[PDB]
Amino acid sequence: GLMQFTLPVRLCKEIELFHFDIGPFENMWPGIFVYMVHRSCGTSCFELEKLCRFIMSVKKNYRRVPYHNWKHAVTVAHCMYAILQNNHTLFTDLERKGLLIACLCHDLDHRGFSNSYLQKFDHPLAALYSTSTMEQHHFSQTVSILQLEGHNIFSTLSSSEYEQVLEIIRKAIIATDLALYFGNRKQLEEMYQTGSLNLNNQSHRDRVIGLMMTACDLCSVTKLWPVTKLTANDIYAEFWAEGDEMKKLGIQPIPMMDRDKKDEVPQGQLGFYNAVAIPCYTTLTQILPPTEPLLKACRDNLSQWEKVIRGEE
Ligand SMILES: Cn1c(=O)n(C)c2cc(NC(=O)CN(c3cccc4ccccc34)S(C)(=O)=O)ccc21
Ligand SMILES: [Mg+2]
Ligand SMILES: [Zn+2]
Repeated sequence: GLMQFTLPVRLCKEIELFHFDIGPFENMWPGIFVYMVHRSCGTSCFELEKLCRFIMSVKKNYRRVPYHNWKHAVTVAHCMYAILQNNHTLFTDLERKGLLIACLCHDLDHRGFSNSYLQKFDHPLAALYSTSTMEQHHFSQTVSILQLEGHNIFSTLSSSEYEQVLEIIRKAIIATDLALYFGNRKQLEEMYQTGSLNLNNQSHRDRVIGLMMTACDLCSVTKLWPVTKLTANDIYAEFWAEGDEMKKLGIQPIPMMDRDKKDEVPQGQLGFYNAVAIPCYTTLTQILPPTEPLLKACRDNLSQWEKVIRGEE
């Protein structure tokens, strides 16, 4: 009950900032996550013993892929931690509990391939789930781990509170399917501009939580340039392997995934920043003004990719 997690001074200060990097020491990431739950939620949200057993079963079920790994899970949870702490009074007790868990679990048992590669491979998961294939799998794995003995971190909630939080987690994890992001942000745009955005409309909250999840999931584009640049190598290492596996099926992959077209990467980044990331953090900053540092950092990194193209690095 009286057992706080405390971090070293540099981490204690830097963890509050959006651009915080969780660092290369794997063994500190569980402590970082717990620290965040305790300040985001309270020392009493979760029985520590159950939380710790949950965190380690979740860690065990992330695979050793270059990008979609345990480190990505904790990075995405940290961004959500920053958004929740800069928007203290906007979110329910259940939402604060559910969203940090949703983020930690959002890519459970990812294999480093897109939904598209499962569909063309004809992977069994693509028969079981026709859309948001990996994301429905991630939620399924979350429910599995919650049902291991000693792993029910929500055991003290009522029957209806438990169903509310598992429903927040399901919507939150489905929303990380970027195919769904485009329409979700367009609707949030229209709603904000016509002035119909109402945070007491559950269907509006759902949409706003969906955009937060896209924002946290993409948060590698909002780090200081050297973090963003080095993470892009991990991302492209998965993409090029997928490209390779497409060619193995007799399918020319999109250039973003073709390792023979590495030259085209910097222009592809611009595309991605302009088509996906900037629109995402723009709309998020309109709905949640204190999340502006994410937009500013995203713009700084767009400018750094422009410099890569212009030969200036
Ligand atoms: C930090 N960071 C970064 O620098 N890049 C390039 C990043 C890409 C993603 N994530 C995807 O690029 C996902 N994909 C998509 C791309 C475009 C439209 C899609 C539309 C629908 C679905 C999927 C789309 S993909 C190629 O097909 O796997 C996440 C983080 C990134
Ligand atoms: Mg995912
Ligand atoms: Zn992810």
